[PDB]
Amino acid sequence: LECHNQQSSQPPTTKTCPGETNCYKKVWRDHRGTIIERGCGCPTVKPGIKLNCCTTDKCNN
Repeated sequence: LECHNQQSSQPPTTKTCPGETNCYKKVWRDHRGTIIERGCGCPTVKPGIKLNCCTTDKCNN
C-alpha cells in the first residue's frame, strides 16, 4: 500500500510497503507537552499511549 510519513510540521514525503495492507497513527502525552507521528502497518498498544489504524488510502492525510 502507499502511505504518507510526515511528522508534525515537516513538508510532505511518502513511502511504499507492498506486503502490508494497512497504515497507522500514534499519539502520546507527557508533562512537558504532547506529540503525534504517522507510519505503515498496525502494531500493539500499551496503557498511556493511544493508537488508531485505517485500510483505505490517503486516510492519514
